[PDB]
Amino acid sequence: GYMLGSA
Amino acid sequence: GYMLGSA
Amino acid sequence: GYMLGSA
Amino acid sequence: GYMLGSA
Amino acid sequence: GYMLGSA
Amino acid sequence: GYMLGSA
Amino acid sequence: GYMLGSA
Amino acid sequence: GYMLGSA
Repeated sequence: GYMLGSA
Repeated sequence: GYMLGSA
Repeated sequence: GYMLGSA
Repeated sequence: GYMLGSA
Repeated sequence: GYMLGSA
Repeated sequence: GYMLGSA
Repeated sequence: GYMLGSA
Repeated sequence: GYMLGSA
């Protein structure tokens, strides 16, 4: 599984 | 922001 | 499954 | 924002 | 699936 | 804005 | 801005 | 899967 993103 | 998670 | 989007 | 989730 | 757009 | 989502 | 996510 | 865009 994975989690990605911008903040 | 933008996010994507999957599992 | 997945969840994605903008905030 | 925009969102899409699926499972 | 997908989500796209402008904001 | 403009949006399109599909699943 | 513009965004596209898919999974 | 992927997420892309501008901010």
